[PDB]
Amino acid sequence: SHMRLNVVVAVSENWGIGKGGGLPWKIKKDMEFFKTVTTKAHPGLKNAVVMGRVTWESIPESFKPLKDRINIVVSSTLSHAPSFVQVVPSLNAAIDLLYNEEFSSIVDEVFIIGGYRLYKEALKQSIYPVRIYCTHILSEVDCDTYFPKVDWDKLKKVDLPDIPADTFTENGFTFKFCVYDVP
Repeated sequence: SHMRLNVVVAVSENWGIGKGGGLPWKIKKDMEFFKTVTTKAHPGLKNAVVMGRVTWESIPESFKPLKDRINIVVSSTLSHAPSFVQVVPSLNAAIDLLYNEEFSSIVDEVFIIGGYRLYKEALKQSIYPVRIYCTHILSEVDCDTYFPKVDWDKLKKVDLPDIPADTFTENGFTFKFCVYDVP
């Protein structure tokens, strides 16, 4: 109906972005969360996951393209992609593509899975409501690229049944899952 932009991101204590090394793909529990959040769609339909090239490139080969989702990379560089992965120059273009004849009968929800630049564009626009699926992490090492400014004090915490509210510890990482509607 009216598109919500869903942002999926892992953040440290100061909303540093959870990327670099194996992050966030290497935390198994976070991948379950990621897989569930991004794959679950009304029957017949598929969610879209939209991401920058460096996000696309950071994904381990065993994982790529993300099955059962429309994969869209926003890049001007990426010359080629695996069959059925879409490459477009802009977020504008990813959304137009999802509303064009090729995808509009297929798409359910849209997730932006990273790129600082994509997160930033997604948060800064004043047209569509935004929901953030957030993995909070206590970083044993520093995350030094930052998530775009949000007023977290005003974020509306969402309760979803399939989402466990416990804190988890895997490897050196302690984390918890939270879902927010930006008012």
